[PDB]
Amino acid sequence: WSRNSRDYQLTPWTNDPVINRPGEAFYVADVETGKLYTPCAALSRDPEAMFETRHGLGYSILTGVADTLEVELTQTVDREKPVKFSQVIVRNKGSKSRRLKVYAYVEWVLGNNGQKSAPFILSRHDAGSNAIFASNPYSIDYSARTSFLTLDSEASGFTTSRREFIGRFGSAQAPQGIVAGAALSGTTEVDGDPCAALMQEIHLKPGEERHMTFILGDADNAEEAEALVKDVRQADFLSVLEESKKFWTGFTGQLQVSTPDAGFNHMVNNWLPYQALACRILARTAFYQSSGAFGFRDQLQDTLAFPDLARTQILRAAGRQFPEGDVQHWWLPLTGAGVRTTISDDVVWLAYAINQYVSATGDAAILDESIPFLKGPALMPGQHDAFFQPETSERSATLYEHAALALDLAIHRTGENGLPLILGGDWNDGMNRVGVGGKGTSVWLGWFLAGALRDFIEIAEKRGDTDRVGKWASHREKLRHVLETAGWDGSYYRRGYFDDGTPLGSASSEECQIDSLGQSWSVLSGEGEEGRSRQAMDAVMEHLVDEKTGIIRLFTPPFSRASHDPGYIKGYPPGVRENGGQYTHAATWVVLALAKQGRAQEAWNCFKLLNPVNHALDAASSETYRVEPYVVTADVYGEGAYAGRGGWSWYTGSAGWLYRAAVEGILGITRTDGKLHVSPSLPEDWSGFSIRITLDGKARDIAVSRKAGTADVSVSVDG
Repeated sequence: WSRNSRDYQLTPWTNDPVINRPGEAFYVADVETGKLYTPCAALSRDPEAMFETRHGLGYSILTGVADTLEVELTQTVDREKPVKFSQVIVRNKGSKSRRLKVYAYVEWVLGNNGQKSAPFILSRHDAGSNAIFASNPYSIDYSARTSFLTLDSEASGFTTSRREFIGRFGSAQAPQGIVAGAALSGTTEVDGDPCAALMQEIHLKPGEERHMTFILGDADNAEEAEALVKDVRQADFLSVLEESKKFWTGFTGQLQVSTPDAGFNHMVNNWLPYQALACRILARTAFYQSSGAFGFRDQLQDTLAFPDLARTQILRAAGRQFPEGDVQHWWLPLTGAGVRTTISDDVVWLAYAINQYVSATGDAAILDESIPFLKGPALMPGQHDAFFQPETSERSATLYEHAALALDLAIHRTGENGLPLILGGDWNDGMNRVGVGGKGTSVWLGWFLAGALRDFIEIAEKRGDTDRVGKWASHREKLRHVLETAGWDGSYYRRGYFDDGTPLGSASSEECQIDSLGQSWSVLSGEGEEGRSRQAMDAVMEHLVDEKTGIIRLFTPPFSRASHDPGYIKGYPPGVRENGGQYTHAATWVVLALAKQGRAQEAWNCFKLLNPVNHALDAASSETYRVEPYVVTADVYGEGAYAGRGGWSWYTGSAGWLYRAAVEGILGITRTDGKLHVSPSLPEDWSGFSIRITLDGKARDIAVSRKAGTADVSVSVDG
């Protein structure tokens, strides 16, 4: 993708887990014997071929060895450049001179989907610069960008038609027009299916390697594209790879641990922060979900596991609030167009993030940043969201004003029971149609609002707004009184109430008997009695106790029937997504609550269920998991014949949350007031660990023994 995912994709995005036809390919087909070698395992039908694929931190090297001919391919991107590098090494370890023909094939689908801009793609070929220029002049808002495919040599052949390259009666493994001839006619005329291919004839000798560099990328405007391709073709490759490796090592190198667990180190040290960044801030796209548009809570939460990133995201998020008080739950990056939904919990996430930032960094000067409002054509009581187009306004405000407006809207949006409404749904999107024109209260959002107020009372007292702090304090007292009185089920906390007054998340209901959100946040927020919180956490063990599959169920009874129509979550198959299945985002709060309450061994045991390594796919006959084990997944199915199957990985809101869990809930590393406070509770199967954090360029080797202490100097707890 170039600017926004599923808006200006370059090659096809087929989320087909069973076939997954490659969108681009690299062939090194021979001349004499006709054998076709490939570094990619999905493009090869040779049973006696060995393939090696390495997934590094910002690079991928795919090696394919067959018939004493090693073909190694490396992939990486260039920083501050919209260009993708592809380095092909054809290493000959035979005993005679071989003649080869290397191919570079790619599918041009520019925009959201093919079959729409299938005829309207223009392909060009340049003589001096051996490149293939493709543009999509029919796109709604991407009709001026050109993509290219060059090579750091003098290519001998090219084509821009699938009918010519792949042809009929052929697949990606036997492309016909790579084996049934030695001439690729250069086609420029527009036909049904566009593509691009390159060509190079090599005369190797025994013991020689040839180093190519295929280039793919784009930039708007033809002259800008030409300048960029000249620059890249004059550039080098190994320097780029070294730069990317250095950047990724230096980022992930700011926090290193040496815990005795072999599967814990390999995740927290390298993969969790990399996944968080590269799949939620840098590119909001994975194999299963593609959505390149900024979320509100998404972006607000993503940059919280770390320092300036949080500040940047807070400013950009708070600069998108309507003057009435509600914010944009969704907005595109460059146009700025978004939606104005009725979702309730959005306006309090900004308050929570500001509290977290001011607690961690301590820069009180962040509260004064004049940022404009927006202008929107209001809402009607007939719809739940509208797209329109925001317009900047001349009415400015600071961050404190924005947070105050958000809280004022939240307080105004309360039901008759005291607990806040949900309208279009709280954190769980599927739980909509419980408010909408009625009185749908909630318990999780009540806890979360009380938690935010618990610190904005202090902030207002420091600032000096007596009228506002008095109102907020009175409201907080009333809300916590309601939570203690209305919201308790007898052994745990409820979830909410429908429009009909029927309790949701209680033992009296046939479906959704027990939630987890309220129980976890009753400890996360800070309020609530110790005994009631302990009883709630013990009752959480009802859906946790399933250690046969190792998941943490959100609902014990999945929504099978529409007894009260809790929204569009009823459509999910039982045990799929947030319908009674494990949801890694919510279980992280469970492990954080268990860790903070004091129970250390239980917290570690629960965390072991979340780590993809030493989970399901640890042995060879763990085919049930089906998903890659080096990255945390969003959800794991919990019922039916697909119990234990993981789905929709990489693009998960659980990256930063799991990372922060592993940081303080286990290791106990907290930046309370700038100074680091260490307070660990090691499991009985551990002895000790050593952490190496580099805050403000200061690398400290904080080593914790069985009881306490530090390697640099002996200090007590809470350093």
